[PDB]
Amino acid sequence: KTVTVRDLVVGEGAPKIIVSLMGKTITDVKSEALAYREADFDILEWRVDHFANVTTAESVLEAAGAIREIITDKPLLFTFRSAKEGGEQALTTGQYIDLNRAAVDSGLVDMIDLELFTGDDEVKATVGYAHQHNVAVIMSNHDFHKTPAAEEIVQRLRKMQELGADIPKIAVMPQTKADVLTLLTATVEMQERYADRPIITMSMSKTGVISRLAGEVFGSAATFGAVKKASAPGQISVADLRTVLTILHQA
Amino acid sequence: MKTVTVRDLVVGEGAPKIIVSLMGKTITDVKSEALAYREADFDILEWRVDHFANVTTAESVLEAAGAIREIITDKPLLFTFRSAKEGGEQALTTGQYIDLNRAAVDSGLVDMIDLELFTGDDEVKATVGYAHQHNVAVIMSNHDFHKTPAAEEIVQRLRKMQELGADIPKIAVMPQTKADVLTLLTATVEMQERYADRPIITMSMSKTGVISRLAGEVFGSAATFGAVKKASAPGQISVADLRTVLTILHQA
Repeated sequence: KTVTVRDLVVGEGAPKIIVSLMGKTITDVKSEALAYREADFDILEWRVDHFANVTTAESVLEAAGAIREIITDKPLLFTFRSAKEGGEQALTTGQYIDLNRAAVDSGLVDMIDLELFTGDDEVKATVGYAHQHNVAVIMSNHDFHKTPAAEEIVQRLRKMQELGADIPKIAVMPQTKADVLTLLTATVEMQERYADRPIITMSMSKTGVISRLAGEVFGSAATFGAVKKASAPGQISVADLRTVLTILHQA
Repeated sequence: MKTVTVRDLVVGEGAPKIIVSLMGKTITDVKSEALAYREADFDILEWRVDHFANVTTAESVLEAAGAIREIITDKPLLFTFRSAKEGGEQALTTGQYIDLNRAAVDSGLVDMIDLELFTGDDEVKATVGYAHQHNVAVIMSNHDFHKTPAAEEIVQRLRKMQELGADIPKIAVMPQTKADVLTLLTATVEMQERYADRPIITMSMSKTGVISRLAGEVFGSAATFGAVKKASAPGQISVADLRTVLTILHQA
């Protein structure tokens, strides 16, 4: 099964390119958005944790509106990555939920990222809320230190499906070359045996970069590239990412 | 591991080296292909001798080898007779295959020969020693066009190759499933990290296994085959595109 967001069909054809916008202020958000129009991406992720005024609703809303006005074609993914999973700042569970609910209610965003480890009650409720306002949910988990066993990676991914995620997502850090392969094996087992929707997976750092390139074969429906700045280790430039995906899609 | 130097090319260091296969039936085909390949961006030229129509006529093989060496002067030359039993273009008895390879060594025109792991241990050891005595490196190989053996069998084959004197163990396998591609890569990592004391070449064939032809720098395959115009195996991509991907991965 696939997920359609603003006419982009995720889980079909070549993996979709996502780029993260990281602006600290409304001014930086506007200039970054304008500059990003030159890049060949499919989905724009707004990394809200990089934004300085995250607790001022009116400010968050104004920035989302600015992005939506500059980037009118592409799906917009609203992602507050918590400090706990590699993000720039922390919020209370309540703050995090209200933030995402406000994004959903604004009509400015097509998708939201919800971290699996937020709490089942909270995730369930917010997934329900998102779906009531036609907003898709990428449910995510990140491990910046290590790569868990394939079985544990699959366990997380299925729990994400179980909680109603439109797109389960997991990012792990390899400590060895074999760790890259463990992430790929979990991806294939999930996609072939248990998934009834698209999944996004990556092995981070330069070492796992191959996981960001071969999703068309192995099962990851989307991959992140960098415009000028990486939002995670291992991301290569969007132009290079497009070149490689294109070669693999036509090879 | 110890690197392997063929002419001025150091295999096993930096980004994987690109090898391309020259396939011609007659001497006219060989000359025409060698001329067309002069423009191509590759590091090692493999002559797929099994494609050549008159491999049992020493003078014809020698002239063809000379023709290639006169046209392509600055790239190492790998002489490869891929046997029918290993998915090649013609069958030879063990004796004809060994005599052919020895003729290649004796010509002084080739820098490397490809010897198939399962030819027979006695024959392989004697031939490896002979190549070495004459300053010819040996890529030892094994191919399976239908399936991917267990990772542990793949590693055992690469290790047996080392045991038999191979300068560069090489194995090409075919994935039935996506997971099979990962099995080939697992075997590559295990071999390179725990057992290899020299460079190795590995690939999962077909489009499905193409990542194995691109990710050698991270996973441990020292060389990779691309196609100029016609592929010498399933899943090879054009040399231009192969170079582009390798450079991108090198600078990631």
